[PDB]
Amino acid sequence: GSSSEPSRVIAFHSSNRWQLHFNSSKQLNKLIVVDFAATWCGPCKMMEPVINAMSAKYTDVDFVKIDVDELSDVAQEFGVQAMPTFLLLKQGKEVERVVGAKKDELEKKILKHREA
Repeated sequence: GSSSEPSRVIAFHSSNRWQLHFNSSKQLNKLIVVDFAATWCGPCKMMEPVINAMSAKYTDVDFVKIDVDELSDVAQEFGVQAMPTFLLLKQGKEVERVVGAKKDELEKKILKHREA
């Protein structure tokens, strides 16, 4: 665990801990960005400063990080087939998805759903 820039990203390392966070979020009118990553994935690692900066800017959005090997059950539930995959959730439903290290597409999709 080390930091080179500010961040508001929360990593979940157990399926139970994710499921409880997800259940609490189901009832909230709040956007969640789920970053499905792998420790070995180059583009994931390149995006980390970009996502950290995004999470420090869009402080009204919840940013979550899930490893697809550690939580393979969660990744398979959402059909993740390549990394990084950013899943945008609101009130328990997927509203957008980004597949790949695509900063501008992600930012556009967040702004579309960050407010009512």
